[PDB]
Amino acid sequence: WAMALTPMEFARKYNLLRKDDEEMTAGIRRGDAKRVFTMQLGPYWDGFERCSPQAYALSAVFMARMNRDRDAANNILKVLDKTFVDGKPDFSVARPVMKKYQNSELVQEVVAKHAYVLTVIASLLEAAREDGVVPSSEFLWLKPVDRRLWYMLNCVGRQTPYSEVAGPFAHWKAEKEMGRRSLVPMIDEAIRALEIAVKEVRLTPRQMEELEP
Amino acid sequence: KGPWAMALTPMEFARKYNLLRKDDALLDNPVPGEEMTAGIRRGDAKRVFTMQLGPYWDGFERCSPQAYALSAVFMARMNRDRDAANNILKVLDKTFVDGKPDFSVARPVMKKYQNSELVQEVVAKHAYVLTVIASLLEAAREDGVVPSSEFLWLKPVDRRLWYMLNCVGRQTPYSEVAGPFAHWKAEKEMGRRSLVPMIDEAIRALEIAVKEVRLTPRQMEELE
Repeated sequence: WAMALTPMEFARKYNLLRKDDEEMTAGIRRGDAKRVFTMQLGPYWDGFERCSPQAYALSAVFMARMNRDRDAANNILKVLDKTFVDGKPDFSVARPVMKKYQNSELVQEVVAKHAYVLTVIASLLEAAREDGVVPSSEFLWLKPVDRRLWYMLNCVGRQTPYSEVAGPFAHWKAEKEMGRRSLVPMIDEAIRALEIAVKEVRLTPRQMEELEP
Repeated sequence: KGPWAMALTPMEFARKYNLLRKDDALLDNPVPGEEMTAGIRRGDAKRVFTMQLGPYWDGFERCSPQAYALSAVFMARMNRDRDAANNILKVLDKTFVDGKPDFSVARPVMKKYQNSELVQEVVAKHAYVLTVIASLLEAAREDGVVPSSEFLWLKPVDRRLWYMLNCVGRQTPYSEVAGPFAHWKAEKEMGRRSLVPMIDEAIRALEIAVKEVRLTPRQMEELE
């Protein structure tokens, strides 16, 4: 499906550009950007049963790999790949695995330290990678099912996220740096990165004339 | 709807292409076994199935870039160069995350293997791009498993190619590739390539499929 938005396209898509007051450059609406990034953070973690089916199922894959059970992990990934051909993925294949590993030590440690679904599952993926490679390419089907999740998970191991998940990315890294879960959004790093990225791009005269204060 | 839609069932396919009609074989001589069932417009069905066949094979360089690259992957497998095959699959996968795939990555492998004996045997025996590639996939599966999983990304770029390759090893194809599947089988049965479309099995199968679905009274009356 669609390419990830660049910082400028993202800013334009969410009406984040402002007259600043270097030539032919826009500023950012910080309050507005804060809210957009806060919106990207998604739901609080509050038991895996309340996760979307896709986050449920990939969490289970990663829990399996953390607990060194490649077979259970590959069986989910395998069934989801086939069933995806067919038309609708069978997320229920993940239920047995969740039941078995959701209360394991290494998983409880991740859940303890992260307040949002997206930041839990990012750290489950990071931890699963201490066992083996776990590429996005084992779960190609995710992009059309859930774009935000796909982008979050493809940013695990990266320095700089896609703007469309810059919120949950910044929050995730803030939680790791604080050493605790945070329910208060910690997304300021996403704002500063957007401002920097936007000031690098020149606007045309038409685009400058369309800027409001 | 959109690039990710599920495959049409036979009855949905027949409706989409206006292939249903009143069946005058059971109007003129009703069988208890078949009340309330439509017939198929055989001439319109031939056209539609023939339109799914796609272009003649005429040098891999004339193929779509996705058909090009996948052919190269299967070529490499047929020739037992798993590394060259997997590199293409890695690069295609990486590039699909965010932007647009590196199909050019396939060019060295195509250059290398396209005139190989096992590839020349397949190309000799099939007349259409879809039928060539189906047979390259079937041959590449002599080497090892080559699941359609690995080219997940094809579905959005080329719906037809994706369903075609997912029916390799199936006994019954999706209606939307029933034409080239039928033709590919007819080629293997004849033992030569055929430019004349051999899509009769696609029509028979659609007729049979449609006869299994009871219509409502209203639906029977709307039939022409």
